[PDB]
Amino acid sequence: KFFVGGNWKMNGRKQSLGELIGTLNAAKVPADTEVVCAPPTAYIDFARQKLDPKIAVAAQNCYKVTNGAFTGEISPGMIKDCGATWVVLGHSERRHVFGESDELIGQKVAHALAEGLGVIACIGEKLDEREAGITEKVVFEQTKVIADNVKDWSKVVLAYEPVWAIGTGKTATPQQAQEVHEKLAGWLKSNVSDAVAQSTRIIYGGSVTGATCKELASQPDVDGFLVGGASLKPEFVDIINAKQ
Amino acid sequence: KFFVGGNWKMNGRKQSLGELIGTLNAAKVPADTEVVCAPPTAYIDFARQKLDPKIAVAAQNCYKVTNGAFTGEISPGMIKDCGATWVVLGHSERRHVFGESDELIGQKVAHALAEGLGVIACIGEKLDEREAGITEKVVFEQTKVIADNVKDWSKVVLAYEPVWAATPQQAQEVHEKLAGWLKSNVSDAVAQSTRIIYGGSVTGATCKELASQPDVDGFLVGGASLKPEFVDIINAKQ
Ligand SMILES: [Br-]
Ligand code: NA
Ligand code: NA
Ligand code: NA
Ligand code: NA
Repeated sequence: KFFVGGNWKMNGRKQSLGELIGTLNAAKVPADTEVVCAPPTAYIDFARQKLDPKIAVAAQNCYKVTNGAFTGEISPGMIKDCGATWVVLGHSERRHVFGESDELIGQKVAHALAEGLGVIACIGEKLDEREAGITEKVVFEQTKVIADNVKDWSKVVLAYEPVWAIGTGKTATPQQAQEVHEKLAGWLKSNVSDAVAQSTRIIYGGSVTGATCKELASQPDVDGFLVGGASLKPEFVDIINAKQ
Repeated sequence: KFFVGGNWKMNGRKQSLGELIGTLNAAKVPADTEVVCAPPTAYIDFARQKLDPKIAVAAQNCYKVTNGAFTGEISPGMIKDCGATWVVLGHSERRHVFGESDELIGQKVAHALAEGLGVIACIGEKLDEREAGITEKVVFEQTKVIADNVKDWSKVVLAYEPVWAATPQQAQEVHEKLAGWLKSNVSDAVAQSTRIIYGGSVTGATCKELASQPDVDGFLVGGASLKPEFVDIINAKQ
């Protein structure tokens, strides 16, 4: 199933997000497409209440124990208690703005999965890493740490973020995304199963719009999207329709 | 006003927090006491709906702009939109588990206050800082960073977290130094009106003798805030 995730990031209030959710509830979700929305943490509850059950909800981050002295964090069990079924982990903003290490992200992955959430596990290389020629190394290491903490890939989606194209002056073509997605899909096929490679969705977390979504979705190993800014707009419906 | 804050940290679910809120709604709060509860961030909305208006709600953290590409963060705008009126900033767990720098905490304070939220600004020295004798230096620089980003102390509460642990006298000793720092570096008026609450281990047994200290103006309660004895702590001055 084609996977379309909307990452609202740190945006919206009850009013604007209620309007957005109204637009999404009205949209026909294709039968072959699974749609997930990641609202700001203070609105997970609100969003799950207002969104139609056909759209799943995701938390944007979580910590690695079920309860503890971690002022300002939330646990997978709280996410589940609010009706959310996924959590985004390892987002480039968590890694580079807030310094989340690979080890911490892997431990969060293991805990989210053990508590029965699905996980959208994000990876990607920065500009200087790409230009130094070690896209391979960075992306494989980050995927290794995630895989070390994944026992059932049924509940996991891997999101490649071309961090090197975020505000840097360079952008990623569809072919470049397909290049990296194929190299990742070889890893999974190589280090897990052939069935897991056919099963596991590798989604693209770069810049995607209504105008570009169809060409990118046509790439053989692009199996979905983790959408940023467009996720707050009616244009997100076009990206839901990428495969139609 | 005697200030009693309860930091639930990363604990509770809708059902168990509903029971906790029921016990708090039923308890009668003394005249001259402001009670604030800080739920896990996924339950700010839920907590505000179930708590009687007499109890204010606080977020446990926020970021430093109103909206942006900061997956996993919330802004003071969203805190207000959820009916909360406070945010805890600089808590020892944020600084020492999640490595939040003083600069970032100062920026957070500046933005939260500009947006109309109250701030519970937390400070405190680790045990190695204490054992090296530099307790005063640590909390003085931490407070200085907050003070440089405060334009209205009306809205601010200072919370001293003895991360190192603590007897009531040691607490009052630190609180008195902080009050003196405010008097000398900000203004006499701010030093006299700003409430410095104690954020170390507070229990229904230790609450009254801590509250009686002249510069201990309240508490920011941890574990005990999830238990019935929080009511006793709310009554520490009776
Ligand atoms: Br606390
Ligand atoms: Na990783
Ligand atoms: Na292999
Ligand atoms: Na495809
Ligand atoms: Na007192």
